[PDB]
Amino acid sequence: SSTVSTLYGEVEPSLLEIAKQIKLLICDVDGVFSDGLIYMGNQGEELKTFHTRDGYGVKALMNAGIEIAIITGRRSQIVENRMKALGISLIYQGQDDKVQAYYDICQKLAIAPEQTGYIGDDLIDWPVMEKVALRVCVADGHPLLAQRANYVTHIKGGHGAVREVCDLILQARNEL
Amino acid sequence: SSTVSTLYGEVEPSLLEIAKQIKLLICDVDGVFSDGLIYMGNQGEELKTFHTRDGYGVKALMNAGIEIAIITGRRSQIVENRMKALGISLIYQGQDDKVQAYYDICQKLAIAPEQTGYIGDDLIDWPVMEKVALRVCVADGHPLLAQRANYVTHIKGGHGAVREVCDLILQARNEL
Amino acid sequence: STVSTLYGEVEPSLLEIAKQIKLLICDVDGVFSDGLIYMGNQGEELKTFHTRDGYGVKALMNAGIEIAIITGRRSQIVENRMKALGISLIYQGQDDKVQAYYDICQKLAIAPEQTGYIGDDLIDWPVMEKVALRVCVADGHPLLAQRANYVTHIKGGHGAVREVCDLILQARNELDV
Amino acid sequence: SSTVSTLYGEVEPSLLEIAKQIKLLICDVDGVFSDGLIYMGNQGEELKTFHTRDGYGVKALMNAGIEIAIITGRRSQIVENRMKALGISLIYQGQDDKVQAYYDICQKLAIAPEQTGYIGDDLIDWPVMEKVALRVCVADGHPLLAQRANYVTHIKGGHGAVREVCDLILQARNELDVH
Ligand SMILES: [Mg+2]
Ligand SMILES: [Mg+2]
Ligand SMILES: [Mg+2]
Ligand SMILES: [Mg+2]
Repeated sequence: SSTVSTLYGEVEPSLLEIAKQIKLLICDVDGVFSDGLIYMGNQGEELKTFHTRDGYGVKALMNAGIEIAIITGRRSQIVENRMKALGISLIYQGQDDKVQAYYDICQKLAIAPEQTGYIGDDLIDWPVMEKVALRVCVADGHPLLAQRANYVTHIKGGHGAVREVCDLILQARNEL
Repeated sequence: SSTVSTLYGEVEPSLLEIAKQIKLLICDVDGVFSDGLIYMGNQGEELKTFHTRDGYGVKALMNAGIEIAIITGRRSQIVENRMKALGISLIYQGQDDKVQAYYDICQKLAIAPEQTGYIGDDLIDWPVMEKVALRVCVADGHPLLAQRANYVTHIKGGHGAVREVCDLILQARNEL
Repeated sequence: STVSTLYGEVEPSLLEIAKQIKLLICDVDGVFSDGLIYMGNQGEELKTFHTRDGYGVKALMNAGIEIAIITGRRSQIVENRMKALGISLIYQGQDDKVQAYYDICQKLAIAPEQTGYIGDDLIDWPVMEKVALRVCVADGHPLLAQRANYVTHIKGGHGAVREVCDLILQARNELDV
Repeated sequence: SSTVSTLYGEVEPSLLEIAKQIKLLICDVDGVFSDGLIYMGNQGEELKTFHTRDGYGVKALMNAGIEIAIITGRRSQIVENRMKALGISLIYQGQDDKVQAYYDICQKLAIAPEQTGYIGDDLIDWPVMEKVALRVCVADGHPLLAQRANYVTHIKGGHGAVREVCDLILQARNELDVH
């Protein structure tokens, strides 16, 4: 074939061409930054997990001048805390309609969809992904989303899937 | 046309026909909505996990007019909170004998066992499953239960097993 | 050559050992729990237990088989959970694991030949070597795994205890009573 | 073939020679002692996991006279609590650049890089690892670090990767028989 090695497997050269040119990466939270689990307690405690290797990836992308934004349907202090800690400021929570949040991001940043990527794990993510150039489903994402993606990560959501996509972009940019 | 492709594998047309008819889906909690773990704390705290992709599936079935009920042997505020959040009201906790809860559900809804499904992970679930049309064991459920089931999920309990069953019914209904 | 179980294949002589077990002794961390200690910034600590193990232990006791715990650590979380399961013979903070075993053997009048033990690390070996059914969980320490006469297929904290309950219950034709 | 069996696989005798003479083992925390996850709550609670069998290994090394040091980029009371429970004193947290902490450890203990090991899981660990003799990446560490390591653990970070390295050292010291 015509495939090129990554740190994680093989991709079409056409995908690296797309990845090279990304200036905006938008991520869902649950199932992408986390593994999709919501930890619930009898006193109404709620936890969520994030992976340490993802932080390093996001920071590397932003150091390269790539904007990062988050769009999620849930709303938590957890997400505010984590995203602020990673230095991500474009945070959209409580979104039933992810398309409108995406439009708001577009109007703020003025970045074209050909230069935008999105990492999702479920069907609610599809209306935005469909519009952009890099369409990522995490390894364990909904199989119907995985069918529609142009990159399916090797690493599971919440375990380094975000880092994998950061590494893909950096490799494409010849910075890794 | 021996089998019909789903998002997860291949099913017999007879099984999709059973799925198409389902008006009531009954689920166990631990090992089905969760991975079977109970997290216990040094001040008596308790956590349990639920998965975001399951939440989406359960809402989709309810939007389609299908009733959802829960039967669990344990009792927690966690389960009350999670089920109310999803809009599930038929919640049976602290049930050692699941058959009595099943009969109560049947009488409350006037829905026949031929239009009912049950998702279980252990032997206590079998007395209810044996009565109903769609008898699901989660992928990692007890292996004797898996042998008796007429559908074994591919996704593990607590990670989208419930969503997989939701998808099967929605596919069967031509709504996926 | 081997006999099938719900989980894989064993020697008939192992099933024959399992059939006559009257006492099953378990360590806790890495056996009932997933081997992790969840620690928080305000001194929170969590430990996990698995619902299919709970069911197995109750089924084993319903069948007339005694359950005891011997752990090197002391945990009130563990006291709470074992008491909830109906287990009464709980020995914690046990440096001399073998002395605890001796006391259990005496208190119940059950011989080592009718006893099994489920462990995950080397500190478990001094009690294990004394008993007939010597179990290491699937993801136990490899030195203990190579000494065990049954290595579970299911990982620690995820049904390994249930798997051993099932081995005994299958040997007795009592898997689903 | 020149390899020697361990409890986990095969290694070159050269690696056992290095492991035999380690006097200092430096570890990252997240992804090495833990599974790399940070549990965060709505009241700002934080949890981290540690594996029950790693303590026996760390203690066995300390009882052999081997010094243990910890260098992490994150900061938590969790890590203070866990490491103090092991009798470890050289705990460096909130380290953006791990090389400085390493130099400080060298100053304090006067142990040379040739007698030093490091267990990491990501690229930030490499500038210290590159300087020392035993260079461990955990099984599921970042693939670029795994390429650079001289030992890649079989067991995943947070599930006994630390214990595995302890066992390698004990085996090398002839304190742990492997048939
Ligand atoms: Mg999601
Ligand atoms: Mg269950
Ligand atoms: Mg243990
Ligand atoms: Mg790390």
